[PDB]
Amino acid sequence: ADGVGNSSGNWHCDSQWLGDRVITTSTRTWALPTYNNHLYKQISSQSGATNDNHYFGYSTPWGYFDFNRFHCHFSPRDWQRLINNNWGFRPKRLNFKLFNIQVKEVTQNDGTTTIANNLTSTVQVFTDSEYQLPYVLGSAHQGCLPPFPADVFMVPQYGYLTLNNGSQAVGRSSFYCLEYFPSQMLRTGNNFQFSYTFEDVPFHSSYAHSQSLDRLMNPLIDQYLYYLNRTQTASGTQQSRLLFSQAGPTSMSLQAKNWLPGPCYRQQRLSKQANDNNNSNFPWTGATKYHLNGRDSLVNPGPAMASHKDDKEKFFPMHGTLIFGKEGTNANNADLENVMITDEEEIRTTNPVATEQYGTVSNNLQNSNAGPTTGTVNHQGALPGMVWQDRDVYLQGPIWAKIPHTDGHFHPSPLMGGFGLKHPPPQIMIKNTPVPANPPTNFSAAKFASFITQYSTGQVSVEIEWELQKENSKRWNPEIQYTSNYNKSVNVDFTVDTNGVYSEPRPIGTRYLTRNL
Amino acid sequence: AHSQSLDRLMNPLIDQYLYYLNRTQTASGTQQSRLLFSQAGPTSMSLQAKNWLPGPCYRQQRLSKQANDNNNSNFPWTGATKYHLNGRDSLVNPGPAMASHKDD
Amino acid sequence: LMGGFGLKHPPPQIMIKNTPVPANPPTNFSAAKFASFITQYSTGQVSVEIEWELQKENSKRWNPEIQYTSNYNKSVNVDFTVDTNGVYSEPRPIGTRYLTRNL
Repeated sequence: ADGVGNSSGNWHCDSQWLGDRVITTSTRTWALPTYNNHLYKQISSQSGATNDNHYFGYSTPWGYFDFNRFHCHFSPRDWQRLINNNWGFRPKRLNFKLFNIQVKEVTQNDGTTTIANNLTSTVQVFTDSEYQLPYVLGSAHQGCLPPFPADVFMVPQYGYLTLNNGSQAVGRSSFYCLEYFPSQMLRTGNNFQFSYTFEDVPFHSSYAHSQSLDRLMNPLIDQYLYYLNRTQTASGTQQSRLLFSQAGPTSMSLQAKNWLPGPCYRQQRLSKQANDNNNSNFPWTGATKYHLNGRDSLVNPGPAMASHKDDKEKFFPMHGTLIFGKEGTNANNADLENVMITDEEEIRTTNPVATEQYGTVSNNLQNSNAGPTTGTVNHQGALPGMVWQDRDVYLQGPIWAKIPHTDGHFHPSPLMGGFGLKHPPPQIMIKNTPVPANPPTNFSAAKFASFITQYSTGQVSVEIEWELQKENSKRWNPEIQYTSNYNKSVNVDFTVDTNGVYSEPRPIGTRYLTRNL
Repeated sequence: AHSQSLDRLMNPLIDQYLYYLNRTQTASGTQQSRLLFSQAGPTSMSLQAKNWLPGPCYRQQRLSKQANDNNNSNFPWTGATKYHLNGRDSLVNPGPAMASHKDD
Repeated sequence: LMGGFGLKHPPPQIMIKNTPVPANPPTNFSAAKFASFITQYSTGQVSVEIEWELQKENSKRWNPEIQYTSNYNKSVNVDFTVDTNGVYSEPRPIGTRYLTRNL
């Protein structure tokens, strides 16, 4: 509704704080290539892949837009305003736009490449509102919008997996032609828009607890409930006798309590200091993992559990945390100093430590002849009276995941983090419409393999409205805040360098402010 | 029935931005303890981070439908998975919903 | 201290840049940022209109006052004008203080 010479949109990047809510908007420039020559191709694992790694699926010519990382929507300063001042947040609604679209045709002769406007060429866009396609967003892939608004990103290619037996397929395997969906077709001067409203979801926990689960008592007062203090006589000839006391300040571990820690599935502990770890290769063998249909899948990061106990910070659970990486880090076999390993430390007060046993139970019936023996609980499922915390969310990381559609689920919170949505934000699909090269002058029923090489660029705006939960605390003393360091440095954190490269020094989490259990 | 396995929900084309621990030992040379991190992707799907776990299990004993591939002994009761109430062992039948067999 | 008016809210900054236009992407997805751009520049027209308020001279002095004047003597180039090569020059730093007023 514009034409060649009128812009179809404007650049809105700002954030807006109304104090009950914050509305963050991001506009970015994208570049969409032609994927796999306008073809749907089936893909599968090769021979020699282990049983665990086999897959079967389809790659599509279509691309897709992914805003599902937080730093897309928040600047490091806007993230600080949120995490320092608030006990929780959730998304409300979003608004998406594609505008200022440009389709460029590319010709190559000799070594000289030539790029030109193709004014009549079209790009196709559809959002999947009814969740009919396989939903790949919640898998924490790349291709999401950049953190930094001046970066130009490449739109990732869409592809999906279905059932496989080995590297083959079964009869239930679904094939989806995305051409089989209604999609808006846009020339330069056409724009795309849609709106989305998040379903009701719990606020995230932007707080840490000011009390441990087992410390909820009154330190001054004794209980009126007795516990068994002694199974044997105190002094004299040792003899079996049952003696009962009332627990109190001096023994807190012995008191009766109303609640249990959350469930655990135990992790292997790793030291960050070199040579304090066993010499052997055991990321896979010593791993905690689940088993489906013959395949062992690593449990990563897994159920939310504290990363380490008190003054253990040098240790982290193996596969039990999110691990980011520094700008410029190699994608294969990077050193510990290159990656940024996150920390669950705040949830010590409720969730078990990932590397420690849940507890201990008795495995026998004792008697005068048989002494009591007790077994160790490495894994525990939900018991009545458990209370736990979800894994934290970071500036870098999943905002949401799609809850799988199944008969049942238990506490459907995504294990990488974020919000579980039955109806998440839909997938936005985009491809370049094929433009044939010159046909032969005699009819041929063969399909065209000959296409004009072209790509498209444009602008993409995303606007999310977030609801805030303000901090009500009465504590007298000050609270921990997320702060920059005042000491001088060559580079400012969360900033470009001399070469124009934007980097993030650390994985900022959302839990600073405190709250009582 | 589902058209996707729970651990296959990913995009087969694209790598993750999350690192995992690829190596607890040095790749080549003198073997030495070192922690090496990669990004999971198409080639290793089993190693990627995932949002969900499979349902709960209470394990069963496996039987073959072909004659003589089963142990020779009588164990419908003894080798059974069963619960316990008030002194009585009750057989767990059919029990929590679980797949009957894996592939092939 | 260089001169002019001090404004708490001066005329705002007008910022402009050319939107990046990427060159052809690779045909396989890469998460690296684009370093490859179509070289381009922009030209256009810019108008500025300021309205100025004047304070007229009320003086009662009898004798004439110093004015800023051109020199009538002949010269190769006219002041505040282009030369033969088309170059515009300003011969002198004209100031604003000529008319007189009592303390």
